Amino acid sequence: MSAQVMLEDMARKYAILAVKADKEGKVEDAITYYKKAIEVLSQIIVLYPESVARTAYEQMINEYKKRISYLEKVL
Repeated sequence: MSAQVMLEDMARKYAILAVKADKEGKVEDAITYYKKAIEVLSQIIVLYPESVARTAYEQMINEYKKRISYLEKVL
């Protein structure tokens, strides 16, 4: 209907929220929203492990994990 697109939309919304909170310096909100984005993107990989967009989701996760590592340092 499809489950993949709805989940992508969830992950995108959370990333948008994370980036916004990141810019505003609300470090705590950004961390939690980045983790939500990772959570959702990892669910898509679990459900669609051979999706053509699997390396895309994997790059987004890596990027947000990198972002989280930084934001821990400054809270």
